[PDB]
This record gives sequence, C-alpha cells and structure tokens, in this order.
Amino acid sequence: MNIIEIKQLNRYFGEGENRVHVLKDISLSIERGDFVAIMGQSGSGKSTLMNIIGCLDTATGGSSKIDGKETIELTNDQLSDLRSQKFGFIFQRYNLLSSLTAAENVALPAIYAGMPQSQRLERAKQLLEKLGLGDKWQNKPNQLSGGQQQRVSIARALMNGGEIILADQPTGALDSHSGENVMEILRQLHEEGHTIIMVTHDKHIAASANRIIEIKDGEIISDTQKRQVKSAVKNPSVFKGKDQLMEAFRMSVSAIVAHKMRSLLTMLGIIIGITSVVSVVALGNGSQQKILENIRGIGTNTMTINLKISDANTLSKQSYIQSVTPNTSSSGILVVGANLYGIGEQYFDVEGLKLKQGRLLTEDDVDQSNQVVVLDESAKKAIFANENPLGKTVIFNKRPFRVIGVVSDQLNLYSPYSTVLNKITGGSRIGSITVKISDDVNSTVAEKSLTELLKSMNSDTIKQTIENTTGTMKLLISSIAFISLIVGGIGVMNIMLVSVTERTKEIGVRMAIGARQINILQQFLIEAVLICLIGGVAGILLSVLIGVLFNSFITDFSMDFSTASIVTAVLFSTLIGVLFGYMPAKKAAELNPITALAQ
Amino acid sequence: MNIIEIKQLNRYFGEGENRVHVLKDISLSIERGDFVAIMGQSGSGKSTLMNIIGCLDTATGGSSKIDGKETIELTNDQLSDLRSQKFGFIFQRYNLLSSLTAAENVALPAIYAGMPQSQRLERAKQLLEKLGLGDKWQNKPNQLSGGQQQRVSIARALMNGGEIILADQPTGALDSHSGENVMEILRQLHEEGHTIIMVTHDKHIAASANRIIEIKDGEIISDTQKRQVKSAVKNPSVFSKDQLMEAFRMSVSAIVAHKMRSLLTMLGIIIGITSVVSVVALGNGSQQKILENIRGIGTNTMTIFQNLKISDANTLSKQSYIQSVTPNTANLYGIGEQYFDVEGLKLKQGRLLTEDDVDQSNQVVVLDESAKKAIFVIFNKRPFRVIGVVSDQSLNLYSPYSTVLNKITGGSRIGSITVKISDDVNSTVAEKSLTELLKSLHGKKDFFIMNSDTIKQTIENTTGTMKLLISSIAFISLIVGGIGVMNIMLVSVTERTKEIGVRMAIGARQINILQQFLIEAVLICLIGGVAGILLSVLIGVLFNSFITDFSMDFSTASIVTAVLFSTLIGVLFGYMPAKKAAELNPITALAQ
Ligand SMILES: Nc1ncnc2c1ncn2[C@@H]1O[C@H](COP(=O)(O)OP(=O)(O)OP(=O)(O)O)[C@@H](O)[C@H]1O
Ligand SMILES: Nc1ncnc2c1ncn2[C@@H]1O[C@H](COP(=O)(O)OP(=O)(O)OP(=O)(O)O)[C@@H](O)[C@H]1O
Ligand SMILES: [Mg+2]
Ligand SMILES: [Mg+2]
Repeated sequence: MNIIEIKQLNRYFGEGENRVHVLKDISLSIERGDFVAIMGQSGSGKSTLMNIIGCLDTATGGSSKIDGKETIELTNDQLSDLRSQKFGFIFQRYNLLSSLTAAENVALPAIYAGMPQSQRLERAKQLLEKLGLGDKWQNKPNQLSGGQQQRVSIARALMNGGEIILADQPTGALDSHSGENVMEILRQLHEEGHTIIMVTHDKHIAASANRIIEIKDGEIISDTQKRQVKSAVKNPSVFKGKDQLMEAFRMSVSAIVAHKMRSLLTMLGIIIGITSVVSVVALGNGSQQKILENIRGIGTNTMTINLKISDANTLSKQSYIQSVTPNTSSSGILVVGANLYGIGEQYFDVEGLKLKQGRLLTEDDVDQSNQVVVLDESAKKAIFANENPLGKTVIFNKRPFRVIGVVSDQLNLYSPYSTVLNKITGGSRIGSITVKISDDVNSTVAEKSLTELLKSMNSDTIKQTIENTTGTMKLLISSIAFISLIVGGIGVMNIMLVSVTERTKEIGVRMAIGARQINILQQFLIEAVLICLIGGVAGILLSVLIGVLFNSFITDFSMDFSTASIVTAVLFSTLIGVLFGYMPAKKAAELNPITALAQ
Repeated sequence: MNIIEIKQLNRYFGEGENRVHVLKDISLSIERGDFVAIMGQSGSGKSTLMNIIGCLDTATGGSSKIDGKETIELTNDQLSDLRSQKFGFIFQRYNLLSSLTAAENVALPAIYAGMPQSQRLERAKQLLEKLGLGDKWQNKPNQLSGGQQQRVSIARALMNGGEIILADQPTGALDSHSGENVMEILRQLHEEGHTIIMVTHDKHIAASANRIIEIKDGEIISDTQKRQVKSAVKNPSVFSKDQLMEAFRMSVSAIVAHKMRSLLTMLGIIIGITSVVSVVALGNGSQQKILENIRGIGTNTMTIFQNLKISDANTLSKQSYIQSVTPNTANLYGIGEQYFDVEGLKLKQGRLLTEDDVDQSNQVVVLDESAKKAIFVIFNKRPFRVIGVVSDQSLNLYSPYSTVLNKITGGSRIGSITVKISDDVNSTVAEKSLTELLKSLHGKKDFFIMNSDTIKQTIENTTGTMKLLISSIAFISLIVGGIGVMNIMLVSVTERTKEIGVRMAIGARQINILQQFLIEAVLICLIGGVAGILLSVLIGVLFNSFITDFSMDFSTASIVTAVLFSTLIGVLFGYMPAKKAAELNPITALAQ
C-alpha cells in the first residue's frame, strides 16, 4: 500500500522553558512510487521531518513506519541497512568528507554495501558524468564550488541505487541548466520505479513532482496531487543478518595519511611515553651499578678467624669464599741508610689493596719463603722519599729484604707468612686466617657456615650499606619510573581523546550513508593499533639510539636497558592508546547521525 | 566615477597538470551605488571574483582597485579596515561560529570595529528582527535550519553598515517570502546609497538589479544596464585597553566553549610540572640518604705522622676547616680529648676520657668492644681503672697521652697529630693549607702528612653520578612534558584555523587574533601551573608520610624551571599556529 506511514508524530527540542514544539501531531502517508515535493517557510520543520523519515533522527512521540515496519522497534544493524539501500539522502548542507576526492565521496556508501572497488569508481565516475562533474572527479570538496559539492552529494545518494530518494533542497545552489539536468535525472528515476521526496522552494522544480505538501509552523497545510499514482508491489527487502576488514584496513590507512599531523603527533606521543620510561629505568640501573661499585671499592667484607695452612687451603675451595689469607706479624727494627706483616698469596685481594708500583707477592715467593717485601704507600714515601724503591733493599732484624712493589692503605711491611715463620720468628703456628666472603652470599649465613665447615669475628659494614643503598636506589628508580609511565600515558590519552573526537562528524556521515555500528569500530581500532605499534616500534628503537648516543659520549656510567621496562612501557602505551582511540569513536557511532552531525 | 575597477584580472588554482585557469582576462568597472547581479553556470568563477573584490583572496595577475586605490598595495591593517567598514559579506556557505549564539554571531564584526557591548546586542537583535529571527536570537547555528543560518549571516554582513554588500547567493535556502523580505532589505540599502553586488541563479532576484552580468568559463559574456546610475558622491576614507578587555572576554568564552580541549591542555601542563618536580625531589631525597649512608661508614682525617708540641694541635683545633684534633702516642693508645670524635667511635657504656683525666694524667682506660668482651687492670705493673667502652672499627686500649708519657713510657715527645677535616672543605686544598698553616709556626719536620679521605672521595664520586642521574631524567621528564603540551596545544589551535578565517574576513585585525589566543594560553597556562606546583606538594606530603626511608626534599629551582618552561612552550605553540593562520588569505583559512 504505502511506503511511508507517519501518524501522530511529535517532535521537541530543548529543555523547557527553553523547549520548542517543532513537529506537531503531523500524520502523513506517502504512496509507493510517488514524486512528492515538500514546501514551506524557512525553519518550519521540513528537514526535521526528512531526518525522521530517513532514520537519522527519532521522533519524540508517534509512529513512523517504512514498508509498514515500525522504525523505532527495528534493531541498530537493521536501521543501517535501510540507510544504505532503501534511503538515498541528499543533505541540505552537502555533508561531504573533506579528505576524500569527489569520486571517493560518491562511492563511500557502496563500500558498506559491499561491492568490489573496481566497480565503484567507474560508477561513481559515471554518476559525476551525468551530473556534469566528470571533469572534476579527482577534486576534493574544498576544491569545488558549492554547486559542484551539491551535485557530488547527489551522486552519492544515487550510488547505492536506493529505492527512496530523500532530497533536502537538492537544487539550492544550482543554475537553471545544471538544475534542470538534475531534475531530468530524478524524473527518469521516478519513471524507473523510484520514490522521490524532495524539499525545495523553487516552484519550477516542484513542478516535476506529482504531489506537493506545504508545511508551516510544525503543521501540514496543503496536500495536492495532479494524477492518481500507479500501483506498485513492494521490493523484496534489504536486511543482512572477512572482506569487510580488508576494506576497513584500506580506509584506516588513507585516513591516517590524510591527517598527517594528528597521526604523526599521536604516534609521537606514544614514542615518548615509551622511550622516557625506558631511558630513566636504564639510567637508573646504570647509576646504581656505579654507586654500588663505588661503595664496594671503599673496602671489603672479611671474616678474621690449631689453625694450619691446610685449613685456609680448603677454606679457599668454596664459592662463598673468593680469597683467603694466612696471617702472622712481627715487631722488630728496620734499617736503611716497625711492623712486618706475614701475609698470604691473596691478602691484597682480601683487603682490597690495589697495586701501585711493581708487583705483589706471587706464589713462588710464599713457597720458597722469599725475603721480598711489599711496601705500604705511607712507609714507602717515608723511607725512600720520592725515589723509586723498586729493587732496593731493607733490613728487618739484621735480615735483608728486596722491595718488590707498593700498595695502598685502608711503618707497615707485607712479606709472606712462610718468610716470617722461617726467617724472622720461627715456629709453625700462625696468627689467624682471614677470608673474603662473596658479594652475593648472605652475611650472617656464612658466619654460621664457617663455624660448621671448619669444626668439621667478621666485618661487614660495606655489605650493609650496599644492601641498604640498593633498597634506596630501588625506591628511587621504582617511583620515578611510575611517574614517567603515568605521565606518558596521560600524554597519549590527551592526544588520542582530542584527535578522535575531532571526527565525530565523520562518523555521523558514515552512519547516515549506510555504515553499521561495527564498521566504525573496525577502522578506528585498525587506525589505533596501526598507529600505536608503529609508534611502538619507533619507540623501542628510538631509545636504543639514545642509549648508543649516551654510552658513547658519557663516561661516568653506562645506560643499561631492562627488557622488562621495554615490554611494560610498550604494552601500556598501546593498551592505553587503543582504549582511548576506541572509546570515543564508539560513543559517536551510537548517536543519532544528526546529533553526531551537529558537533 | 567607479567604486570598483578591475582590469586584466586573471586567477589560477593548482599545480599543472592539477592547475586550472578560473578567471580569464576579465575587465569589469562597477559604478558607485549600482545594484549588480552576477549569474552563470555552477563553477564558472563567480564566488572567486566575489572573494577578490571583498579582499578575501588575491588575483594571480591584473589590477583590482577599490575607490581607485590598488588593493594588493594596501597594508594588512588597511585591508582589515575595508573588511570591517567597506564590505559586508554574505558567504554562500554561511560560515558561522558554532559556539556563538545567533545574536553573538551577528555582533562579532562590531567588536573589531569597537562598539560598546550593550549597543551591539540590541542592534544585533534588531537586525535579526528585520530578518525574522528575533525568536531565535539565543540559538546557536546548529540549533537553526539552513535558511535561518543564512539569515543570521545576512544579518552579520549588515552589522557594520558597510558601503558595499557582497552577497553570494543570499536567498538560496530561503522560501520566496523570506527571500523577498531579504530583497526588500537590499533594495532599501541601495536607495540609501549602498552599492550591491549579488550572485544568484534566481531570475526574479536578478530582475531587482539594474545591472546583470553573466560569467561562463571564467569570462564575462553579458553586461546589461537598465537605467543609468545615479551620480555618485565619494565617501570618506575609513582607515588597546578596551580592545584587550574585549579579547579577554572572547578568550574566556572560547575556553569555556571547548571544555575538553582546555581541561586536557591544562592537565597537560599540570603533569609537565609535577613530573619534573617530583623526580628532582625524589632524586635529591635519595641522594641525601645515600650520601649519609656513605659518610656514616667512616670519617676523613689527616694524621701528621720529633718536634711536635701540644700547642701545635692546640692551634690546629682553632680552625673552621678542622673540627677535632688528637695528640697520639697488649696495646695502650695514648690519645687525646676528642679522639672518639675524630675517628667517629661512639659511646657504648660508661664515659669517655674527660678533660680532668688528661689534665691530671689519670690512670683510667677506655676499652675496645673486642678487648672488653674478652677480658671481662694492670698494664706494666701499673693499675688502671676502667671507665668505658667504644665502637670497634692484639688487645686495644685507650688512655690519655698525658698518662702514657708520665706513668708508662716517659719523654715529652709525642707520636703524631690527627685532625678531622671538615665535610664541606675541599680535601687537596686542606692538604696544602695545613702545610702552610703549620709551617707558619715553623714546627717542621715532620709534616709528613697522610690523608685518609676515601669517604670524602666516594661521596664526590657518587654525587657526580647522582647529579648526572637527576640531571638527565629531569631533562627527559622535562622534554617529555614539553612535547606533551605541544601535541595537545598544536592540535587545539590548528583545530580552529577556520574560526580565524571567519574573524579575519568579518573584520578582525591580525593583532586582534594574537591578543585572544595569547590570553587563551596564559589564562590556561597559569591555572594549570598553580594546579601543578601544589599538586606536587600534596604528592610530597603523601610520600613523606608513608615512606620511612628518604624524604622527598623539593627544590625551589626546579619549581621555577618547570613552570616557566611548560608555559613558555604552551604559549609559544598556542600563538605560532594562530598567527600563521591570521596571515593567510581568509578564504585559504576557511578551507580546512
Ligand atoms: N582549490 C582549488 N583547486 C582547484 N580548482 C578549484 C579550487 N577551488 C575552486 N576551483 C575551481 O575553480 C572554479 C571556481 O568556482 P567558484 O568558487 O567561483 O564557484 P561558483 O562559480 O560560485 O559556482 P556555484 O555557482 O556552484 O557556487 C570551480 O570551477 C572549481 O572547480
Ligand atoms: N538543536 C535544536 N535546538 C532547538 N531548536 C532546534 C534545534 N534544531 C532545530 N531546531 C528548530 O527546529 C525547527 C526545524 O528546523 P528545520 O531544519 O526543519 O527547518 P527547515 O524546514 O529545513 O527550513 P529550511 O528551509 O531553512 O531548511 C527550526 O525552527 C529550528 O529553529
Ligand atoms: Mg532544511
Ligand atoms: Mg558560489
């Protein structure tokens, strides 16, 4: 029977007293196949009605039925089907996409329908040929006159060959010639079985119509028909219960290339949120190595202890003891022109004394009980003043000694324990045994692991301030990485929330021309991940370049990276940049297109 | 004679092959006061010519003279004057500011003309009345139908009473009633001496013009005059505190109109401050605890290992770069008054050697923690009364030097003198300052100075590492937040380049733009700044309360640096784009 059935349709805008009655109990039925022209004074509710017909708005009250199916009760996907294939809409203000070409803007509604890309541009190019724009098929909207942009919008509405053709003032900016051709086009579509509902003010245009309604003050005044209307059985239906993503991907790349700034800035906000978190973790762990190393080098940790060399020999065969020293001293007199410490092979490693000049007590010296002495930094300057002491001799208890090297501090003389127990004091008993406990093993554990291992005192203030300042450096690195991470995240959020919501109009258009709710989320997720995992890649390998640059010029300490921070910094900056690139696009795609088109 | 003289005027668009010839050697002299209607096929160059006449575009070649004065040769403020007082422009696409009410949009061009605010709204409301929109004066453009929007535009163009009214299809989206009413307005203004140039496709509209020109493919085909033009009398030429007080009011509304943009940008600088400050203060705090953990491992001393008198040490202790001094001579260490402060040894139980013991050569000994636990005295068949114990760091015993040189060994010559070098004085400076200070006393030798200062080394060595740390992560976190503002800022203002093109076409001067865009920055900069300096404060309070370890010790140099950097950068990027737009041709600014 009818194709559109409106009854008791009311419409309101505003809050009240700021509220206005815009469509008042208007009841209208349009007969399938008609050519209806709507006329009225500016701001009388015409466009408001057209939107509720084309499923871009939703009336406050009353019924509206397309092919007898109540529109409000349809589902969201069902409604999108109507806007894609039943309705072809010519927007008053032409509502193109400013980044797409003429042809691209025409074929857009056909992508969500689902025809091959090759078929689209040829048709879109032909629609522009009919409407006199074949010369300008590549120009973008802002490279076209208003009248041309209008005809572009016309071609779009005819791209999917929709049954109904809602045309809100489709001639407004067109000359008589261009305008007549458009009416030639619309007439021939009426003649081929199409339904036309056209708002206009030009009477010559309204002449091409069979029926002419007049609206005024939200109510319907006139109703005129020249002829009766041929009958027509309704078309079958347009309801659709992989390639969809191939297209979504192509759209998202183009979009990204179109908005070079927004895109570049966005990925650049992700780039930093990664490298900043990564560079402080690696600068933090780098300055912790040096600081702890500078503390370990201020002295060692040792455990001074029937104690024969075979005890200190097996003591050195552990992995929780890295060096050992048998000990024995002597108090006598020296001569050139005191204390002679009888020490072990590794004593200069057990106490951290470092070699200044010459060499230290080798293994041959302790085996043969050599009469060789290593001098203390102090006792070396006092005896020899500023002259080289290497080789020259000293006399301890009328017994020669050949100076072989100098060491640092914490008169003192260091000779083997075999030479003090054979050539200075005699006897076989030694004073004590000293061991250098490893840096990793626990302190109080070894103090009881040596009591056990020998039966079969210790100084550890460095080993304390090490563990004490490693807990401090932890809290520092840990709490500045947390800042930089929360910083760079809110950095992505801000630039993502802005650059996305700044295209809520674009969704409103896409929804008006057929796209389904999911079609939007597809290309906006693809837009995010595609811009986030390129910013991510650029991120992990921009901090690399920074490390190299740093480790090259900087000498104090090195920037050592942590693959945990890399992961955490990337998986966080993208998990947050994708969430805020999706959330806004979704909230827009679920708005009534006209409410999305008024932003 | 002529109010508009256009000769040889050409115009192109694009880059060959993408280049098009749009206006082709068109010469057209319009007589002052006339009423002209231009017609032609869609895209024949009508809007282009219209923009050139109104000083919104500029021709590739050929002349174009308003009141005989060449246009290109005019200054950027002389044009801005024309657009405000010579031309009233009705834009084909109506080009309203979405965030302004219907009345606000119409009065706008009167700001940059300098009219009181109470008079603007009353006239704007009246103009809307004359166009039938007095019912909707509060409505924002998206709360209006296309036609209504068109009439708001018409109203705006007539706000400054410009002599020339460049109407580009003023009646396209209007019924005949409204359209004719608009024609009644234009027809009367013509009577009152206004010049009218009107682009249209309606012929009934064109009839109401004495002169009718038809353009096709960029050339002029038709030129028809019904009656001769009424003789013309040339009109007079038309060429900061308030100006700014208005721009401020524009900035505040602009900010409140873009709540998200604003809250996000000011949040962008809030972080750029809190981060920089919170890392400078987390670092300086941990440094204190680390440098303290190192200083507590030992002191720094310079032992002057005969000719060594107690008056030497007595004068040595009277410096500010020396904090304590000690004469020095089983083991019984004849030591001085402050020896337990020189080496850092601290008191366990009992007491230390007082000034009465060393003065009286008392026979009292302070025991080492190791030599105290093993035994529990008589040193060389000479009693000694124990009095205390110390911090360990053979058997060690501590007695006065006066007791060892009198009751144990004899002799008046001591062993050495140990001084405790201060924490702030440089080391190698003191090693050469004591060689001088004591040499002035002439008591040399010895002066064979030792210096144990590895602690004083491994603080300067780690303070140089902690410096490079806090200094390079404060540079990161600063560069980070600085770009974070640039991003959010460089978008937010490029987002409104068209708003500028509107303001520039409708009268504003270049400077007028920079005024309200700077005030938009500084006003949003120094609020997020305040929000930043005191949000970091609250973070410190939260950190110092729950964390026992190192306290977050702030710096009043990073506070300044962070703020003055996050604003100077947010201001530089709120201005740079706004200024680059306001110097484009208004049409090129309107196409974005
Ligand atoms: N940026 C551009 N790049 C290339 N060509 C352009 C550009 N802008 C406009 N053009 C072309 O130059 C011509 C100028 O059109 P103009 O703006 O004068 O439209 P018009 O004559 O007012 O048409 P209508 O009557 O439809 O409004 C058009 O044919 C258009 O295709
Ligand atoms: N968001 C809104 N808030 C308040 N009022 C609104 C809103 N949107 C539209 N209106 C009002 O609803 C009415 C309907 O406008 P509509 O767009 O239908 O006009 P129209 O019939 O298309 O006229 P034109 O020929 O000018 O396009 C107008 O009077 C307008 O002021
Ligand atoms: Mg309308
Ligand atoms: Mg035009």
